[PDB]
Amino acid sequence: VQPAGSVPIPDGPAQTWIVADLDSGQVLAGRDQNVAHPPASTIKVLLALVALDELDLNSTVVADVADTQAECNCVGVKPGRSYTVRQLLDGLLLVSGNDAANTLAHMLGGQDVTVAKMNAKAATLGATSTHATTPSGLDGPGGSGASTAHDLVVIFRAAMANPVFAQIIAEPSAMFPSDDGEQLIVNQDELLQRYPGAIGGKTGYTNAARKTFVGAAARGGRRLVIAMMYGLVKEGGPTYWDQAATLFDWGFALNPQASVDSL
Repeated sequence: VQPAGSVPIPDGPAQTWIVADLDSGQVLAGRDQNVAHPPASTIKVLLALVALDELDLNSTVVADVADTQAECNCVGVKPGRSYTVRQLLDGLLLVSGNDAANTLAHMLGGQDVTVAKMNAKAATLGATSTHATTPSGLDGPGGSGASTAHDLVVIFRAAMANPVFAQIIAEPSAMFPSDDGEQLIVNQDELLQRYPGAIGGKTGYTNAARKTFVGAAARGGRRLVIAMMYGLVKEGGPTYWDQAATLFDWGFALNPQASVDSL
């Protein structure tokens, strides 16, 4: 659970969580880090990994009508318009665009083959408790899907190893093509502004998943990665931003030579 002799970790709304070293892969602490829950939009990180593995950032696609129809939220993809893989990754990661997700899946061969590719990729990473049902993290034909706090940081750790991902996820904003003729899209990960040394994160929410989060931070040459699942913020209670900051602060204060397990 945590190293013998370390100080208490303050509780927060997230029901499962884990704190790991992003570079060493060592686990510092966890609560039910292997219990499965729906991932919501944290799974968009797994989608981004498949896109980065298979698609050139300069490659383009002309969106279909089906690409542009999706449940909240959307970046604003429009039918008949052209988009680069980089632009779709911006929409996917900065504002959690489900149309961007749809459109990337189009490029990877459709919804079904994209989900299959995502599940194959998770297996190769050792994320063996993860089952995506949609590219977006929305509910789909197979239901809400599944992952675990452990599997989420494994997936995020692999994404952070790609410097393209590390850059996009930490981007404050980007310019996205619109029908007049560019719109500023702003990174929704508030940890970037709330917690110094934060280097990126992905939030998620559905009714089935409740709130989810996976992200990383750096302090003095040390880098940590955390994931948090299945939480609801109560009025006057700690937020996901509070708990993320507390987990990072606990982890950086921990003896740098201490760990409880390996990813």
